[PDB]
Amino acid sequence: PRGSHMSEPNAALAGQFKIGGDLTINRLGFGAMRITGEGIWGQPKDVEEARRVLRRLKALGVNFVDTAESYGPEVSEQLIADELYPYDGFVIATKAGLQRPGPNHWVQDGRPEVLRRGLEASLKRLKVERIDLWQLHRIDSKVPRDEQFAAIAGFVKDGLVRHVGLSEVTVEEIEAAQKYFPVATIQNRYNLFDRASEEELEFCEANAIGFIPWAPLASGRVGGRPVLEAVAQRHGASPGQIALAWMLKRSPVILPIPGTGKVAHLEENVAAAGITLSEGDMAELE
Ligand SMILES: NC(=O)c1ccc[n+]([C@@H]2O[C@H](COP(=O)([O-])OP(=O)(O)OC[C@H]3O[C@@H](n4cnc5c(N)ncnc54)[C@H](OP(=O)(O)O)[C@@H]3O)[C@@H](O)[C@H]2O)c1
Repeated sequence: PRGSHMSEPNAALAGQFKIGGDLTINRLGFGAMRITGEGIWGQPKDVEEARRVLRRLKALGVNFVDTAESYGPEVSEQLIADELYPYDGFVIATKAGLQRPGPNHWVQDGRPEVLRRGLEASLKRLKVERIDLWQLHRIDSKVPRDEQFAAIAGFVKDGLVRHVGLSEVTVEEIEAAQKYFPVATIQNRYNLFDRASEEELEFCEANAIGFIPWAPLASGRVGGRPVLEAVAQRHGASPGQIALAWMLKRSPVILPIPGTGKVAHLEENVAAAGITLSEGDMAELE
C-alpha cells in the first residue's frame, strides 16, 4: 500500500474502547494465533520474526493482544510473556476451553476443573495474578452450560479473572451467561464477507459489549473482488486494509484482531486505522 496511512501507523486512530467501561484499549488489536507453527501447533518457523512482531506492537500503538491457552498450545502465551511482560500499557486477553491433540486438531473440553487448570496455566505462563480479559473459548455442548458459567463466576469471585468474554455465541447464550457474570466482550467470526453474526453485533452495540471479530481478514483471503479492490485503490490501500477499515466504521464496538507472524503485515494492518472511508465507500462495500 502507498497511501498516507502507511507513514506512521497508530492503532489509537481507531479510537479507544473501555472494556467493561474501565479497561481502555485501542480498538485495532493484534491476534496472536499466528505466532505458532503450521496447524497452530508448536513454535513458528521463524521464531525470531515472531518475537519482532510482538516487540513492534508498542510503537504502533497496539495495546490489545488476543491469545489462548490452545494457541500452540502454550507457545503464543509464552512468546507474549517473553517479549511483553510485565505488560505495561498492554491488555492481554486469553482463553481456555479447547484441547490440542495435534496440528489443526481441536477438542472442546469445558469441564469446570479443566477450565480452571487452563486458567491457572495461563496465569503462571503470563506471570500475572489476574487475567484482564478471560474468554470461554467455546461453550462445550458436552457439559451443562450452567456448570461452565458457574465455574467462571467462581474465577471472578476468586479474583483470577477481571473481565469475562464469550466466543462464537448467540444472543440467547449471552443472556444466559449474563445471569452469572457480566459479559464484557464476545468474539465471533465476522468480516465484510461473513456477517452471519450481525444480530449478535447489534445486541453488543445496544448493550455496550465489545465485539471482537475473529478472522477479520477472512483468514487472509481478501483477493479477487473488484469492488473491494476499487475502494482500496482509491485510498492507496490494500484490500485487507479496507476490510479492517470497513469493520471499524461498521460499528463503534468492533475490536479487530488481525493475526500475523510478519512485521511488514503487522504494520500494514495497523495502518488501516488511519483510513477514512466515506459513506459512499460503505454503500459500495455492502
Ligand atoms: N475465538 C475463536 O474461535 C478464533 C478463531 C480464529 C481466530 N481467532 C483469533 O482472531 C485472530 C485473527 O483471526 P485469524 O488469524 O484466524 O485470521 P485473519 O486475521 O483474518 O487472517 C490471518 C491470515 O492472514 C495473513 N495476513 C495477516 N495480515 C496480512 C497482510 N497485511 N498481508 C498479507 N497477509 C496477511 C496472515 O498470514 P501471515 O502471518 O503470513 O501475515 C494469516 O494467514 C487470531 O489470531 C485469533 O487471535 C479466534
